[PDB]
Amino acid sequence: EMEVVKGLNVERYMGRWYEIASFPSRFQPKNGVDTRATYTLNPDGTIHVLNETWSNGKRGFIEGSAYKADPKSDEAKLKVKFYVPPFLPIIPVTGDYWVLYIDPDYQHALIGQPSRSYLWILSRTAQMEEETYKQLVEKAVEEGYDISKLHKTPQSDTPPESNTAPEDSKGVWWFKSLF
Amino acid sequence: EMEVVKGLNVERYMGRWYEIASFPSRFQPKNGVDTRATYTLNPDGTIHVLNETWSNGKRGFIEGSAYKADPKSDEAKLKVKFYVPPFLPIIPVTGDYWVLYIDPDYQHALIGQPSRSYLWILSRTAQMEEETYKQLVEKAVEEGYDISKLHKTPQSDTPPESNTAPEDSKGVWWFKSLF
Amino acid sequence: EMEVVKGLNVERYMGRWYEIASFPSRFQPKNGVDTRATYTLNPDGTIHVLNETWSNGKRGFIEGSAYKADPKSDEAKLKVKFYVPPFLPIIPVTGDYWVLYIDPDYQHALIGQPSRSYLWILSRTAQMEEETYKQLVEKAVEEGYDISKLHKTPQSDTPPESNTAPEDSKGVWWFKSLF
Amino acid sequence: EMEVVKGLNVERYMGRWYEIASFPSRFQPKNGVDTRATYTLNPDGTIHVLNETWSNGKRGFIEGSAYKADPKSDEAKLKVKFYVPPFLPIIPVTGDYWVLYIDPDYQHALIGQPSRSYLWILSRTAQMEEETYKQLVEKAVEEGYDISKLHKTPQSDTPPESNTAPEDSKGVWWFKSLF
Amino acid sequence: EMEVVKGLNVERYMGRWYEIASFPSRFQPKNGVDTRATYTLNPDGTIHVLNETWSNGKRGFIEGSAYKADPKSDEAKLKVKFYVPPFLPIIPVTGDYWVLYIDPDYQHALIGQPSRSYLWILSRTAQMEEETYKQLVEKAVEEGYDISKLHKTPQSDTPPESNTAPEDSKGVWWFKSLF
Amino acid sequence: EMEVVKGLNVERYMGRWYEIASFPSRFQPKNGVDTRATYTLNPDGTIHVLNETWSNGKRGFIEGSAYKADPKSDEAKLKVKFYVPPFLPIIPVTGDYWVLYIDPDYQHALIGQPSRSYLWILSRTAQMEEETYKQLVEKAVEEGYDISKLHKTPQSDTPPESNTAPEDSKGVWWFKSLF
Ligand code: HEM
Ligand code: HEM
Ligand code: HEM
Ligand code: HEM
Ligand code: HEM
Ligand code: HEM
Repeated sequence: EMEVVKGLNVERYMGRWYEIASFPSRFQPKNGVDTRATYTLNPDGTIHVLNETWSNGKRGFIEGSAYKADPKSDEAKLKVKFYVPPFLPIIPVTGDYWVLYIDPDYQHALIGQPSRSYLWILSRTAQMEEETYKQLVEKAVEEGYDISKLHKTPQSDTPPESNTAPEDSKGVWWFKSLF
Repeated sequence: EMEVVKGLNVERYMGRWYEIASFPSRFQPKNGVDTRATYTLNPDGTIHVLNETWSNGKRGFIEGSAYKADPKSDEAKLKVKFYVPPFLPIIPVTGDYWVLYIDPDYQHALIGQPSRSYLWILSRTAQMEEETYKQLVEKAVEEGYDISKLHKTPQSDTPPESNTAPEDSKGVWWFKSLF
Repeated sequence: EMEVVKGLNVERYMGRWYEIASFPSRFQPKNGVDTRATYTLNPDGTIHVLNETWSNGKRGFIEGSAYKADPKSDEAKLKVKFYVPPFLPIIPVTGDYWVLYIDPDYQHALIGQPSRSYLWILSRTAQMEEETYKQLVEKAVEEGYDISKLHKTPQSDTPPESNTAPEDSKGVWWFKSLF
Repeated sequence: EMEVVKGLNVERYMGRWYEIASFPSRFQPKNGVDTRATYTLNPDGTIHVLNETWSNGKRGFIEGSAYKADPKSDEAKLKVKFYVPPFLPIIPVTGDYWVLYIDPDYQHALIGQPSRSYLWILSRTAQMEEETYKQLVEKAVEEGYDISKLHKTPQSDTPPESNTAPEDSKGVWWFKSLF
Repeated sequence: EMEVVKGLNVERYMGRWYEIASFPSRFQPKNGVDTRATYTLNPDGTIHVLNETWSNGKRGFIEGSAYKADPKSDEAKLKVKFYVPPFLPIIPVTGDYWVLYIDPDYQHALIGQPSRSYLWILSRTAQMEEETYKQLVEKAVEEGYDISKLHKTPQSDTPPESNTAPEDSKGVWWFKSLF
Repeated sequence: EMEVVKGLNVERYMGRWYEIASFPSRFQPKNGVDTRATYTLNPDGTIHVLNETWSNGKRGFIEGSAYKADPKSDEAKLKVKFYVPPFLPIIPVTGDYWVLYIDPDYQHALIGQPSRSYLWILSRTAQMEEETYKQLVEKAVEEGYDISKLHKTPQSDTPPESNTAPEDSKGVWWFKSLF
């Protein structure tokens, strides 16, 4: 069983996070550069998710949602939900998003899941302090991850520009109006 | 039979209109916030239509066209035409867009259709003067609408930003190049 | 056999090119205005391609790639590759992109292919000097094109604005993650 | 208001019906030959619908469902439900299917709807007796249809063969397993 | 670790198998009746798979493939592979198909997988002898399955008719010709 | 220029033809076995086309149409037309189908096209007499084909069974009802 943070400040968790390192999900592009997530609090309390990465020089992105697995619990156990393929978004896919650690200043976080398949180390700065990085990697070991093949995500000196306003660019609203 | 405005100044009707209230079409998201339309005059005299709304914090939009149902008539009876689903835009859908009323300054308008199914009250300002709102609602009653369940569309204090340049973002041009 | 330029400076060829005139490909919209291409050098040495045109007042675009047909050759024989339809990008299509001529200052170019089906005259300025235009048309005749029905692409006095950062807006990354 | 038959014997209504004449729905092929419906009672009491027609020599078909609009009512007011397009069956469409008349022997029937848009005269025999045909046309007039442009559906001397076992050939089961 | 049968006679395993009971996969319809699989040996030694079930009176099916996870091994560890959705078969999905037990006469079999998620008891007869059924359920317990909620698949007295010749009815051949 | 047969007896050309050998089109499966075409005369004089082949033990097929390139000409220059992909048949593709030779008894034929890209030798019998085969190959050489890599299509001793009644199994009728 995993130790997930309790009492996450959702408002404060919003904004931009850079992926410092990750065991990417199956469909997350594997040799991404400048990978980042933008989180926005929706009016109903769920979270809008914009994940972005640069694959061989081109921005790719996916829009989705995150929400509490059990609203009555104080554990930071979320689910993320996407509609795929992006160009025909009719298949809902979900997965576990557990905040294993976050510092008091909400500057870096360790994201994991009970399967120990995937893992992300996030930072408000694209260039993370090295001792802090090692501490979060060690925290992943405490939770039973094998961090042997964990490689850092390349981050440019300056972050590339993009539109990160919350949007449904693929038209999921139309598919949902059907039902 | 409905009294539609005659001799609409199409050039002057272009630009941004906020939806103050509406009996939304079946696929227009029902609890939209900050709903607006942007109209642009195309070189061939048809109208490019960008409708936008914010559903639970996310921008959703559709691009389409409007044109005169009978070009030889001076009645403001338009058709709107969209290709749906937005993510596979192969089905053309059309409907009636009748300007039932517009003021001399082109600042607010009542849009309806002979089926009396759907209705929109539009304004150049997101915050419409209350007596003017009541007058346009009364004009809808004169045309036989039941305005009992008509609710105002929530509008933020400041309008959210978006790209409203005229675009074919889903690739309808490719589908039309086929034929 | 065609005389293709040798030793193209790929870095220098990048950036924005306006289409002055063209025998458009089958799916390139035929009565385009303000047609332009933006080329960006990818980290792996291939070229990101953004082609844009305005069809009846609306921006339409396609994102693709260009690369050397034979990397060991010094001939500017490229292939362009797109995934179509844009709204369901599962079909890879390729074609020949041969730089038949470019001036020492990289200010205008003649693009063709051995089939003599399609042809593009490109310029860093949307308004090309008339004697230079005639010279490139004559160069196409030297390569066996019939330039009788070649019409110039209309270009506005000022170029319309668009986002030309390199992007995969349709989600090809997801389709490629599958394989 | 329409006079719909009461107390329809659903079991007895099952089987094959030939379309003798019809004001076809928008997507029902318009110059069909040998048009027929096959109805089968499903275990849950709904009706499986297979409609077939021959368009220029080729069998086309659609599979769908019919069920009672109000189960507590004894009026033969059904809804039919299809998932379209057949090759991407993600859009549910429904419409009214009202049995306006059926003879005691369940040998011919008049199908209509309150919109008076569409109409079908059905027969267990592809070759319907002429006086019986005229009587059912007159029954449609009693319900307010304009039968002026009603043309008989061509029926061959012998009915073409097809597989009419109840099937989900397009894979709707997979789309429904998602939800 | 699971005890899988060794030295399966693939030729002899071919033909029709009825599903007597199952913990159905996520997309296998859950309240199926008359569920069966037909296996055919392909020229290259892989196995063509046709799974069929009747959901509320309608035949639904999927075509796929099975093959050896490790050809050099004598363990009956197969993978099954399908392209989904059936109506747009562009997503390859695979899963484990392990023959946990088969009797010397190839008349009944227990199919499972190391995840212990899904389970099938198969029989050449739709009506399986009760003591034999209990023995195979016990064999599943030996492999660590919780058989508490295992319900038998309803099987009609006579099997429904269908076309079980090996076919690619959805056009996967076209998608594969692309690559 | 090619010598195409004049005055083809279309009625007599209908029925089943086995492909004895072929330079397959790009999307025709390349290692097909038991490849055959079935042609049926439609009421409007066009030809329904069912092509079938067995790829690694599974039937794959495509339905399309053939018609006269110039109805006023007596040359057997046809076009074939298909809608692809079969599972989303929205793209019309056409190509040339020229009968280069047919014997007086309508028992074997040579099909080609001016591009000399593709070629088919057809026979009413799956097992073609060897001297007749050589004569038709020589006829292809007379028309400028390089027959060096031409391999015979494997044909079983007995032809596999299939449904060859004329059908629109993918629902093209629905896509065409739209327009
Ligand atoms: C800060 C960076 C990211 C974080 C923290 C993150 C987190 C997650 C998590 C927890 C899941 C659930 C995985 C599972 O258990 O199935 C997931 C799935 C997914 N992610 Fe990411 N992700 C990130 C970046 C990205 C990027 C850059 C992309 C693509 C542009 C992406 C695309 C996807 C997709 C498509 C899925 C669903 C895959 C499926 O259907 O199984 N993610 N992500
Ligand atoms: C000023 C606001 C709007 C106006 C005046 C307006 C007007 C109309 C009209 C007159 C129709 C034809 C309806 C019919 O008779 O079938 C229509 C249809 C449609 N509208 Fe809107 N609309 C607005 C906002 C929106 C928004 C925000 C969306 C979605 C983002 C939207 C999506 C659609 C769609 C998808 C259809 C076609 C539905 C169908 O296929 O039946 N509209 N609109
Ligand atoms: C500077 C302007 C352009 C240049 C130099 C250019 C060049 C090319 C070339 C060389 C090809 C290969 C053609 C072949 O042999 O099959 C091609 C194909 C294609 N182009 Fe363009 N192009 C331009 C503008 C555009 C624009 C504005 C569009 C649409 C927005 C477009 C859409 C396409 C598509 C969809 C294909 C693939 C068509 C197919 O599948 O056959 N192009 N282009
Ligand atoms: C005995 C013959 C038939 C009967 C009684 C019948 C009846 C109906 C009815 C009552 C509707 C609802 C229409 C509405 O109000 O929207 C409908 C819709 C439909 N029918 Fe038929 N039909 C027949 C034949 C066919 C055939 C041969 C086809 C095509 C092969 C077909 C395809 C459709 C489709 C696709 C729809 C839905 C259209 C939409 O989305 O609006 N029907 N049919
Ligand atoms: C004798 C009966 C059956 C057997 C032994 C069987 C076996 C299997 C197995 C071993 C898997 C891999 C599951 C995994 O680990 O992901 C699978 C997946 C699947 N089965 Fe079945 N199956 C049967 C019946 C059916 C039927 C009747 C259907 C639908 C008509 C069906 C549809 C599917 C689909 C769509 C998948 C892939 C699901 C996914 O993408 O995860 N199966 N089957
Ligand atoms: C007697 C056997 C066959 C004959 C005579 C034949 C003939 C032709 C011809 C003349 C074309 C036009 C090619 C072009 O110039 O683009 C064509 C295209 C095509 N054929 Fe065949 N064919 C046969 C078998 C098949 C089979 C077995 C299949 C697949 C099951 C098939 C699938 C296709 C497809 C998909 C196209 C269109 C490809 C494209 O979009 O370019 N054909 N066929």
